[PDB]
Amino acid sequence: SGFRKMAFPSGKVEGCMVQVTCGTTTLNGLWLDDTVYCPRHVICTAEDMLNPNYEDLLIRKSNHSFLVQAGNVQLRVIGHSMQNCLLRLKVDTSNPKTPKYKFVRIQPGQTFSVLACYNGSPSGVYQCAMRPNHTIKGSFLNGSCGSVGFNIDYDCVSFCYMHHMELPTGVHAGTDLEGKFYGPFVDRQTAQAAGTDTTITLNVLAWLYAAVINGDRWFLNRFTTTLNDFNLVAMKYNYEPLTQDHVDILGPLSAQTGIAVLDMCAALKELLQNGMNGRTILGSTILEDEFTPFDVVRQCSGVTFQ
Amino acid sequence: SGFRKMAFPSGKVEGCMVQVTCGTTTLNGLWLDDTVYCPRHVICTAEDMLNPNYEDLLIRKSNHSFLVQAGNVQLRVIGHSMQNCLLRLKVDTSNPKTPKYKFVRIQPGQTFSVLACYNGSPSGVYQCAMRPNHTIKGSFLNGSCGSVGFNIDYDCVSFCYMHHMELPTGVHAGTDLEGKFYGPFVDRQTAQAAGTDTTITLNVLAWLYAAVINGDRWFLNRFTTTLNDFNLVAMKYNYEPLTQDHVDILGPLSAQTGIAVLDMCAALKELLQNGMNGRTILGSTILEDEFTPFDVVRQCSGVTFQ
Ligand SMILES: *[C@](O)(C(=O)NC1CC1)[C@H](C[C@@H]1CC=NC1=O)NC(=O)[C@H](CC1CCCCC1)n1cccc(NC(=O)OC(C)(C)C)c1=O
Ligand SMILES: *[C@](O)(C(=O)NC1CC1)[C@H](C[C@@H]1CC=NC1=O)NC(=O)[C@H](CC1CCCCC1)n1cccc(NC(=O)OC(C)(C)C)c1=O
Repeated sequence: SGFRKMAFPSGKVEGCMVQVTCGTTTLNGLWLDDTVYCPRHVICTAEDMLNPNYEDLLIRKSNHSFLVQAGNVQLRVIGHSMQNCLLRLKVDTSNPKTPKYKFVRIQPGQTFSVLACYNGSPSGVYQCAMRPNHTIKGSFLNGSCGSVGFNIDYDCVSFCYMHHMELPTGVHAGTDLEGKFYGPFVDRQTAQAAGTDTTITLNVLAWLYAAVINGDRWFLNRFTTTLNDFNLVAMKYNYEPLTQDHVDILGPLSAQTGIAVLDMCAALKELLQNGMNGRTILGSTILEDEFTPFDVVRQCSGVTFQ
Repeated sequence: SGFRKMAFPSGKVEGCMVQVTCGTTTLNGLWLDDTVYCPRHVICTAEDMLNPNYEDLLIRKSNHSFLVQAGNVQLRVIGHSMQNCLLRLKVDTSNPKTPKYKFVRIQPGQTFSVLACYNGSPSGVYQCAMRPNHTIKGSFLNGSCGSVGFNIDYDCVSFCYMHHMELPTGVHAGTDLEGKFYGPFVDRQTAQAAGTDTTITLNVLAWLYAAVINGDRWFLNRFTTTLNDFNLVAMKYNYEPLTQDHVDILGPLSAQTGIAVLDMCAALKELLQNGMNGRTILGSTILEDEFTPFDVVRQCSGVTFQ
């Protein structure tokens, strides 16, 4: 038992991290097969960043304007292309530590592991969620650009995030591994801000199931609710509306615990209306929304503490 | 910016994890050079566990009563010895992925990364603290025995924890890599329980410094306090007494933020007496005690958001 924000083991990803330099700018890139991926703003200086024209900044570079380092070893770049907001650098060596991998675009509310890196050197790993407002509440300092987010399924690494920038509120924005931003953000220094966020309702419910699997039932009640009565309360508390799809996703957990989804919703509505009264759930005094239903089944016992 | 419970990248440790079987019991072990370390209770069956005599249970095993698997590859055991609550299995192959490493016994209040493993396969990584009561609030299911805790300094892995058991409250107990238990616990099924825990005062203070480095000052005040006046309040709130040594450790953070330690103590005393009033610090509504002063300097900017 116990319940912790757990990250995926980071080994398969550590073996892919490199340093990419272009003039004065050093950041991290990702080395799979004979390609190195990195944020395209590695070609920018400070002043370039107010209003960069990337096509224009890139045409005046060569293969040799990019220095790639895997630990000690310099890698020779022999090709370059822009893909959306990344650069693809073709390199003379295939990464021998290339894991089985895929590139996925994760959906808001989904979770992944971030390997925070500086100068191609991994410094730390943590789990976080794609917020409904398409940001992440990361921990990132200068030099962290190029750090990746990923999930692991069996032996297959699903890369889903590359870090690009911090927004004014201190939250983080970036791209999938095709270089498309998550959210409405662009890779220029402008007046852009995180949209208003909302609580991930499906995750809070998954975590209440986690708390019951772990043998805690204090916050349950004898009431039920309609979806629509739940959603009127959800809106007032800045929670995402629950849908039948989200009710269907909570099925397995519902069955494992024998608590119907709409009963757990009655419990949540009561938790939202009456607070927790200095009480805790799985050690927390707030309602946690950065665990998916999949994260709960992954980490929890397949047999309830009844 | 941002602040997250960050773990060390787990790669160096993943490459050391193996499966150890003895009759019916399978758990994890750690393969450095030509030794495999694992909990000694791997030689026990269910009934053995009420009152095992390990010396007696071990003398009736041979080298070949132990099956060691590194992925596919079976390793041949050619030696065995008990060291306190571990077994050392000498093995015919030196682990080629052996990192530079050390074995340390960490002190209560210190933090480390756990690589949760099942059947020698790493499943997840998370950060936690050695509690003053010598337990950890881990996340561990059946099969997790042998999972290790570690810190990384440059390229050197400091192993400090091996998992052995869950106590009645759902918290976890285990040994250093010499097989000495942390706390008063023994590797038998008896009526043993976690002692009463206390909040790690030094860590809470380090985390308030983190919140100020990150540009939040709301909870500060114009008061100061004596150590002794602080400690009278600490005792009533089940916080550890603060000492001059702990004041000295907070020096660097004190200087980086220009807030004197006893002023931050006045802030904490006020936070303890008056609660937070639905306010947050680095996103939390409770006072966090699982970051050391070292963890804060590691993760935070070396320049304050003034
Ligand atoms: C990234 O480029 C990087 O690390 N590059 C290596 C040379 C160092 C950084 C990483 C940021 C910085 C702090 N945490 C991070 O996440 N990215 C940037 O600095 C941003 C550069 C981008 C260039 C093109 C895309 C848009 C910007 N960048 C630039 C300017 C301002 C911010 N954020 C910011 O001003 O900080 C706070 C919220 C306002 C105080 C930014 O990320
Ligand atoms: C460990 O031996 C293991 O995983 N072995 C592989 C064959 C599976 C487990 C891991 C525990 C179980 C659940 N989470 C974990 O941390 N360790 C044990 O099961 C304990 C065996 C020890 C044998 C010698 C040392 C003392 C016990 N063990 C045995 C009995 C009871 C508990 N805990 C317990 O009863 O659970 C809760 C708190 C009471 C509900 C225990 O860990």
